[PDB]
Amino acid sequence: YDVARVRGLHPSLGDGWVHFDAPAGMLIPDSVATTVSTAFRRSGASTVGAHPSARRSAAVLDAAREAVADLVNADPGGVVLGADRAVLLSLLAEASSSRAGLGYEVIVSRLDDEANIAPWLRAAHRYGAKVKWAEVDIETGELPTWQWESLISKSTRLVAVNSASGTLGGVTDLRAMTKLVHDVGALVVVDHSAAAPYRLLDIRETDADVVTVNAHAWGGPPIGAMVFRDPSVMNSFGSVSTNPYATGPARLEIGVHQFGLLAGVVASIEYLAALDESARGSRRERLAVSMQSADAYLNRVFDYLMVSLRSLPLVMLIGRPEAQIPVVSFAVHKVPADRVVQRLADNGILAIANTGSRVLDVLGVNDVGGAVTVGLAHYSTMAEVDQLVRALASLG
Amino acid sequence: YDVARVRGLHPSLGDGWVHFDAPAGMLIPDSVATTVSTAFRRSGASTVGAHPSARRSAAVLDAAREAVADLVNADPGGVVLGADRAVLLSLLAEASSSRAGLGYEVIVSRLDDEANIAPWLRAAHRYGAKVKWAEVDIETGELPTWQWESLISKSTRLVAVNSASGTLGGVTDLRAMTKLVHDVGALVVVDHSAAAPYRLLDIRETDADVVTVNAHAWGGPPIGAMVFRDPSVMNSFGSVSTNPYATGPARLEIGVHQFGLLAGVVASIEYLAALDESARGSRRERLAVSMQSADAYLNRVFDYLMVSLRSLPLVMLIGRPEAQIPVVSFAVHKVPADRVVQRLADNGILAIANTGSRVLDVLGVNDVGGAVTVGLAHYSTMAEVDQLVRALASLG
Repeated sequence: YDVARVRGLHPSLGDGWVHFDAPAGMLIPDSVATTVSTAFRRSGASTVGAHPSARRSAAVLDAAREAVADLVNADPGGVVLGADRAVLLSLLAEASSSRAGLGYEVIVSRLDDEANIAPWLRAAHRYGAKVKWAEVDIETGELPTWQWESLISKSTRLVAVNSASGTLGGVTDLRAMTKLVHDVGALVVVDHSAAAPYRLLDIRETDADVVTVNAHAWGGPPIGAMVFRDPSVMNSFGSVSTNPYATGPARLEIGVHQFGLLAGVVASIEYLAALDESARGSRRERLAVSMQSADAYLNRVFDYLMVSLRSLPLVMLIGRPEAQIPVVSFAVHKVPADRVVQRLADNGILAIANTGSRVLDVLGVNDVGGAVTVGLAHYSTMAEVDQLVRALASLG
Repeated sequence: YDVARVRGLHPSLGDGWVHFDAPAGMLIPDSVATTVSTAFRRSGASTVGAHPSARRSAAVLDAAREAVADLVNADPGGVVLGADRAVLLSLLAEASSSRAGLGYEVIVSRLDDEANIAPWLRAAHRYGAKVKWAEVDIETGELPTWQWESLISKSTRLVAVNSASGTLGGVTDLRAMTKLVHDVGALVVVDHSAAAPYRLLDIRETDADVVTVNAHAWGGPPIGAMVFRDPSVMNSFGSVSTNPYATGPARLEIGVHQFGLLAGVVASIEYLAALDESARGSRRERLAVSMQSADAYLNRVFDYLMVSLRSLPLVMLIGRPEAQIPVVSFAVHKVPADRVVQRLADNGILAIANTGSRVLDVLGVNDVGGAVTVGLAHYSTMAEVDQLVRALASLG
């Protein structure tokens, strides 16, 4: 893995800011920005018509489904594209109104992003299902595997969970959960958005019924995708398309496709596939090699960060996960998160003052003064971590 | 009005292709494409944080609200932005909850786009309201004003209607009906998306509660807006934001805003305001002048198109409205629409084989063969009309 090369892909780097704000969205690689620029200009209004631009649009749409399918090892026929994972989850929750009806139960996770909590709560409130919560362990921040047996009942119809936390960094163990949920005929919805920049999810191996990703997370355009493991499951969902003759994933797509952005999605996934310049094979094969190489490198950088954070006397790490993406939240003794973030900003360092996380509420963190969240990207270096730690050391 | 100047804003024109496919989306002006290119590259992940890119995203978001507000003479505090009018209308229908419930009536219009029909039907099934239809006059294609008094009852809670048809071109007289709707405490939702490229809707003058538009229609990026006349009505809907600290239109917005496209929206409305390059005053004032001037020109070109089509015995125009935007649908005697559209394409002319129209279905036009839809754009010329007419004359 050659971080110097990857940094070369990012014109927005070296501009006076050190980016530890990855969890809010990584920087846009030049290849993505240039693709969106040309595709927006050259893509037809519609996939229909005799003009070359219409065929370009049709081509972009197909390429985007194929690229997302490669990312999660699915079939393109199961890839639904929309503006954001949050919009797609909202659409799914509405399409699943019967599952959120009187007598049923819907499980959501205290560890999830609001995007994969709010619409399920909203559906339950509107239609009558009981909400059950998967809870975290207070002195680890993880979703313990042993709780799923008591949570899941014959009434369970929908389970919404994340593959990892974009606040605490912990990767969730869903293996037991998935079996139990399937045992009662419930739908398993996995939000892979926080982890997708770092880890490949194999929808065939994990057995999730639906997986969501958000391209914005890895420096792609703001486009989300909702991938069904079994495309047959989509015709169980009522159509929302304004085209009464729609078939396949188009049935779950509302409004004009955003072809310029979709072209950027393809390019952003190609960026992931090319992180290791030596990677050879199909796109899926190259993603595997490149993501592992990047993972190895980020593991080293993150270890240095974590050792450094532990060494800072006033820094209080929130949670401690067994497996991780390179994202960590912490508080500084008698220095509220907003002040930490402002101090960092004064030193040209960008971090996140984590605002509306349920898990942070639960851990009692937003009751002292909040948490600071930092995350690594593929262009992050050891020198940047040293700068962050020295800046944190300067605080009271 | 100077059509030569407007055509200069569209680099592809003059290459042989003749565009009469405006209803599917007009050509994207060069200025709009350039704006999206730069804004996409420069806009930050979110509106929060110390980086200049965050200020940029915040500024474009605010500017998009102001531009849309100018377009319909509203307040930016009532402007909700999203991927498409169809997504926003789906969200609205969902948030209307029991207003679409058993005991009440929802009115939809036979002349409407499926975007402003489907979500209301879906909501009616979920909650139980009786769906009633405003029907067209089978000769003129218009929604007669006299039908409203019997359609609207004390039980009416929601009325979804268009300002004009993007298939038949007829402009809908909503003056009397709006009064009647307000009289029973119902909401009026007006989809202005078909007419927006051509005529201004004044939300203060018309008294519509909610108005939707789609920037793609006039060659802007694929972004929709939903505008509330009264911010108080707006917050009586349930918040769907993943931000619990959302205020104003942000309460009704799901997902990361698409800042690059939002900048394009602003540019596209500036394009509309500058159609008459010599218009003076505020953007709001200039929109009025430029749209009036452009409509005056397009009315003459459309009149020429219409008399020409009426002179071809095989061409059968559908409807005959008192007021019309420059959009028309026609069948060709014993020639299917697909064959008409192909003959046109062979002469480098782009028209639409109309699909999915409830009005064309109800009129019997689609029973065999179907119809062709053509629409003018601000760059359309008399010479292009001649080319269309000659190609149609070659049939039979």
